[PDB]
Amino acid sequence: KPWWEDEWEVPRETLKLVERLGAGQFGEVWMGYYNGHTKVAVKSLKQGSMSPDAFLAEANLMKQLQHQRLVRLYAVVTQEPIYIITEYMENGSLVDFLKTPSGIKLTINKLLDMAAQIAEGMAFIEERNYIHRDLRAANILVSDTLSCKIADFGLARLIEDNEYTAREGAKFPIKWTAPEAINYGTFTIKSDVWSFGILLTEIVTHGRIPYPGMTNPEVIQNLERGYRMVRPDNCPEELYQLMRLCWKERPEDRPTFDYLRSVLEDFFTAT
Ligand SMILES: COc1cc(Nc2nc(NC(C)(C)CN)n3cnnc3c2C(N)=O)cc(OC)c1
Repeated sequence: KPWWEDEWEVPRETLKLVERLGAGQFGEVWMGYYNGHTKVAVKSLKQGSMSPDAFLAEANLMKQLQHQRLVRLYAVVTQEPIYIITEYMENGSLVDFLKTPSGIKLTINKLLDMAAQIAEGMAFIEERNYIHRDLRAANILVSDTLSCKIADFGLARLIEDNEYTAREGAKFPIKWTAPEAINYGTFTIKSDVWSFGILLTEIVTHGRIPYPGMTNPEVIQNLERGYRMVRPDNCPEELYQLMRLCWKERPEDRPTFDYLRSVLEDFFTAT
């Protein structure tokens, strides 16, 4: 649909950038209000920094992935500067929330609770035939009521024939990314499951960098041997073995996201 018909298009005047949350190479991120009262998050593209089509492809993707456990597209402004307006999450990114006094005080009970909400979010993605490709504590947002949601669908893709194969020279964060995706650039929902495994280490350690004291090559070198991440400090052994399922060598042997949710919920109530 063209902008004058798109239900997600709003006139820029309805918006009001109030507090800048981030500034990067490709644009900025603001906290603002829509029509005076509704708090929202605004992402603006830095004119010329990148393709407007590429910037907008994300919103277009979010129109297809609507769920309670996924950050929700609020609207767009398709004139320059382009805006992508989305649901506001009061407690910011998970990786940061876990480092605050509030986050620090969270029990393993609540840590498992949150892990289960993320997995439930990925289960919806899983079934709708999407992959995320960028799952990590940084890309999980936290609400004022301490609930978690999937965010940043920039790399996310729709899938027909099982897998999406990335460009030839594209590079991804090595620690969080499944071998087959690093090695062959082939992504499946099972690539996401592996990241979830890394995500659980981030949760249980309160946002610590996975594979402590290890460089990427040391990490690649250990995995190829059969090793996986050393049991993180203070980590229920149950949760650790779940981590291992996510880290099985063959993608098809790794669990579904639906199974993961179920498992974590049992871990949650049993405590
Ligand atoms: C400065 O850190 C905060 C971030 C967010 N929330 C968000 N944080 C980041 N992270 C940044 C990059 C702003 C941290 N520098 N995002 C990134 N993209 N969206 C967001 C977002 C949001 N939608 O609410 C909320 C918040 O409460 C006062 C504080």
